[PDB]
Amino acid sequence: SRRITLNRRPSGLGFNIVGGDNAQGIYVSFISYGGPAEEDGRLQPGDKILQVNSADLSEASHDEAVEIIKKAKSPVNLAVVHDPEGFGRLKS
Amino acid sequence: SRRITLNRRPSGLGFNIVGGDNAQGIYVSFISYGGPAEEDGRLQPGDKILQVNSADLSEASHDEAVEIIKKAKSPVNLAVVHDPEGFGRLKS
Amino acid sequence: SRRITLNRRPSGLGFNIVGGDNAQGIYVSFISYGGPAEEDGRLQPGDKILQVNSADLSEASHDEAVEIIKKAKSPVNLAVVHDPEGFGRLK
Amino acid sequence: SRRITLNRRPSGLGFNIVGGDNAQGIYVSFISYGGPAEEDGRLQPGDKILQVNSADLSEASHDEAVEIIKKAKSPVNLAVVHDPEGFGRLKSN
Repeated sequence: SRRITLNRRPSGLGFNIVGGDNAQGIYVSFISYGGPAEEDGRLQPGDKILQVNSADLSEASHDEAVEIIKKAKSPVNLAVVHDPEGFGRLKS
Repeated sequence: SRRITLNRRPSGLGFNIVGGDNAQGIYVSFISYGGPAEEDGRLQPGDKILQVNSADLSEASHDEAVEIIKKAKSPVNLAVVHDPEGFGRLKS
Repeated sequence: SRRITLNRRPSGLGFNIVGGDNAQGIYVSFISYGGPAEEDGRLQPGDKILQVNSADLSEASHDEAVEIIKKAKSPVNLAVVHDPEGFGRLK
Repeated sequence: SRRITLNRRPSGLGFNIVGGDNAQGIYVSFISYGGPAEEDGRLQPGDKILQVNSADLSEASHDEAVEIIKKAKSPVNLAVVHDPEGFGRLKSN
């Protein structure tokens, strides 16, 4: 498990996520070049997001997590854990 | 509204975009000399991208649109509309 | 060598430095709790600052580096390298 | 200008500060109940700290002042002056 603190810009946090139904996991799907996630250097596409400002995303659906991440507060604290197999299974 | 068809080259499509949060608009921010967008002659930096191969970018965030545009296939068809205002607003 | 990106807040970057004469090295001397450096988690008090937004601090005096870091631009990119022995010799 | 002497306890001096860039001012932002600052009764949240054991904080940045106050010596002498307007501006930024 890793802690990554990103500050939101008007262009967002600099990454897209993908998830499934509840408890399937929320994964970073894409990292925009030049965004906060990329300029920070730590977030990766295999990373499963466990928490967003303490808000637990373990049991979360994709749309729930999207809304949470979008509404998160300026200094967004992410607890993530790299899970490539889970990311690759959630694909299709 | 205008239709512009560009073919991706290994160096990309020849333009960079900027956007905000969802529904703020996706704008062409820069047109590389010698790229497909510049050699095509139609795309301009004030242009708001409405669609990318039918994929609607109205409600899209910056990072979402970047991933969409980056993944578009073959003859990428852009529906754009010149919006110098709002482009100047997004710069704040 | 490690890369650390911090965004300036009205309270600064969240750390103080100490240096010597030119070429003695610029070291992070203190990390304010709750600031960008602490909330980022990477910067440490032994870290020798090699670059600030590409600006080389190798040959810099203390006061020069203070002005540079203070004037650095919003997304401040730091190239640092942990040097405890050099930090401890600078006293 | 007012003088306030606080003795450090293991739990600190009993207050948190906030400041800005250099010369923006150092303000007491919070006073823990049951701490030295509260039990002393004089420190207030609008108070701009002018000196900490003579060390001048006028030209100090937030992080500089935090480090100074944290290392100050057991019988910490504070020269403060209540400045609510300046405190209220430093919040608005």
